[PDB]
Amino acid sequence: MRVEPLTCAIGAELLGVNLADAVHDDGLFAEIRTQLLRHRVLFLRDQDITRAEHVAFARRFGELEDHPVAGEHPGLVRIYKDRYENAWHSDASWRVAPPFGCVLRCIDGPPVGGDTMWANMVLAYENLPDHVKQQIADLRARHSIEASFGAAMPIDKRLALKAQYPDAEHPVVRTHPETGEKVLYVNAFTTHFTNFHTPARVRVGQDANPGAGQLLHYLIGQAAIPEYQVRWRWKKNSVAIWDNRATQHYAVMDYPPCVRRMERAGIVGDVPF
Amino acid sequence: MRVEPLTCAIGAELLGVNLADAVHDDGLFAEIRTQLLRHRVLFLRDQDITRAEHVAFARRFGELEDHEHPGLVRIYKRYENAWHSDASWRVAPPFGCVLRCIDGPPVGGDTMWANMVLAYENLPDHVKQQIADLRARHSIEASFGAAMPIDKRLALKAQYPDAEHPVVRTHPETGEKVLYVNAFTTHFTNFHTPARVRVGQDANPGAGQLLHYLIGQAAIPEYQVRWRWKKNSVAIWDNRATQHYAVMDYPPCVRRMERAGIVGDVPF
Ligand SMILES: [Mg+2]
Ligand SMILES: [Mg+2]
Repeated sequence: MRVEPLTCAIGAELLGVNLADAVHDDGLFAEIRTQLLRHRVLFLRDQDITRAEHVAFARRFGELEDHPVAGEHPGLVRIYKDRYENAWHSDASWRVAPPFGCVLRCIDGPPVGGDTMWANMVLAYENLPDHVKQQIADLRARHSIEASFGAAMPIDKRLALKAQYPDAEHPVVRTHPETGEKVLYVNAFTTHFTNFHTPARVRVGQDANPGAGQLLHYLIGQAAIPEYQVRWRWKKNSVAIWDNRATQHYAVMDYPPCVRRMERAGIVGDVPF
Repeated sequence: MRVEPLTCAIGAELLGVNLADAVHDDGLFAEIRTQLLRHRVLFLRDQDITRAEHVAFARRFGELEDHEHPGLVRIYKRYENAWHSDASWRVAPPFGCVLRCIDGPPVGGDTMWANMVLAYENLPDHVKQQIADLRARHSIEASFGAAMPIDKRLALKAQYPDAEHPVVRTHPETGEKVLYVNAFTTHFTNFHTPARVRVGQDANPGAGQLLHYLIGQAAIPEYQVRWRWKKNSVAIWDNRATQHYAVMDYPPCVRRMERAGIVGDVPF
């Protein structure tokens, strides 16, 4: 198969590949998996496939997230159209075990608008300055659904949501479980560091607050650096496969009210360390 | 001609269009001009042209910046990987540019533009009120001059004193308001008024915090387009309404571009 990188940092298009064939061809699937680990996000055009095949392909990466939600083919979630996805985020990092990744297919949509972007948070970590790496090495931070999705709810619904999903603490520097690469693991869901206030970092109060929040802002803003980014334009039956552990994504909301239909299959991830 | 926008905010590809022909077809150039003003930046593939044709097309927008083929500058291969409006540090920054890729690597080196008219219009009302009369300085000393020997930096500053420009710029051909601060902008010159400043921290870091919020608007993906170069691909953009960013994701390699810059006037 042909692998065509979109940028030097992240993303590649797979050509001459029918995702349906990877369900039963173990060699083809192995290569796709190898490419996903190297390029963080893989793109394909003209994937005329069935929902069972979409589900069965994603299942090759691991068990699928099967919370009922708002989407006939278990594992598949329909997304028919919200200003929450237009933010640099790693999917559901507010969970104890955020997902491994996702296989996303565009069913129908407008001819222009609605691009999706990804950022390489392995590169974002690797290029940090030495004194930032030393400073953040043992930091941990909390990721909150309360303060993002719950923020606009009636206070009782917000607090119930929080009880259902307590703010998850994760290492700020995450070790990718399959490659060993270090990942800068704070994003739009991250509210604050939990273990910043130490004698090594804090002489006086203003070192802790706003100091801790200023460092967090610097870290989450690394995803906004174009050097780490790729931007993908959707067409009918286009597919994105991405490694949610190593990336953040941003669904661009440049379009007026319109009908866009996507279908995704999320893959279960493990505890970040 | 076929105009294919790349995003809902900015950028469009022109198809079935040869720029060389636009020198003499007045109707065609009018359309190209109209589309540029509407879409901020225009992209074309497979522009097999000579340097004479490149310059003559660009002169249709106005006189060329002339700091073998006058007006054209060859660029053969870390300041351009920043959100900036070209030469906003000048008293009269350029109108725009016609940029052609000669040859280059198959991956890497994308260029991005941001729509700073949209960046202004979506600001919150209280920010629009606060910045309406602001002016700010754009410095070559503090960017290009910064790493030079101190003597060369000051001489460079002497040639181009830090230019003051309105923070809210009126586009001269569309009447649109443009958020006109970028990476070259150092600080506001007229922020410290009794309406904005009660106590010292309101002015400093207060003024600097507002400037950072403004220049950071260019980093919003909603306002952006990203272009991947091919041989003989061409970009034309309105430098008054946009900022651009040359992505520097590539390892050391050889890339060859040619550009024709168009003189702009005083921002007001
Ligand atoms: Mg998402
Ligand atoms: Mg430039």
